[PDB]
Amino acid sequence: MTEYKLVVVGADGVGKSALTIQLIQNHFVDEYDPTIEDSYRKQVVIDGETCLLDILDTAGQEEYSAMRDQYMRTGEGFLCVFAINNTKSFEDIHHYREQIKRVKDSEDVPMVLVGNKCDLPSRTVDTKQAQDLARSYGIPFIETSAKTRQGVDDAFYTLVREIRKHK
Ligand SMILES: Nc1nc2c(ncn2[C@@H]2O[C@H](COP(=O)(O)OP(=O)(O)CP(=O)(O)O)[C@@H](O)[C@H]2O)c(=O)[nH]1
Ligand SMILES: [Mg+2]
Repeated sequence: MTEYKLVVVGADGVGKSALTIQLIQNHFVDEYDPTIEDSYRKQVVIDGETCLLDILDTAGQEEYSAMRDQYMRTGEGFLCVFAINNTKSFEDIHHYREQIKRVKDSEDVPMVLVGNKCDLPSRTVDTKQAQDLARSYGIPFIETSAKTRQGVDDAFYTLVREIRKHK
């Protein structure tokens, strides 16, 4: 069975944990319980192939930034999440991408840019600006909501497809 090592990264509060829990458990977490580091393993069928997804749900709190080196070395693909109502979280994407590129010594690391909380009316990052950033990196971009499940399966499955091409 093919195993995919996915790592979910992004600023504190963007919805990394809510996206992961929505994907796996099909329910939305309203509370804000900051993460240190959680991991999940789930079997799913993607494009007719039974896949084992290893999902690492990382800390957005900068206090845990020293843990990034290990997960960036081990991870095969990265879900780079910002929230569409948090401009700082969008600005922080570039830092996560440079860090990943440095650790893996490559400009071709599987990544997907995710603009989460698309159910909210309080947008501060236009879809076009995020699509332009993703085009500059050569990676896919999808908007998601951990509350409604919009784009959630597509975001994770797209990241798996980005890893799979290299095999
Ligand atoms: N409306 C809405 N709220 C969301 C969405 N995703 C997460 N939230 C809310 O945002 C808050 C933070 O979500 P959480 O999943 O804990 O974020 P995180 O990025 O894991 C936080 P940390 O980096 O500290 O672990 C919570 O109140 C959660 O309900 C979403 O798509 N829509
Ligand atoms: Mg979390």
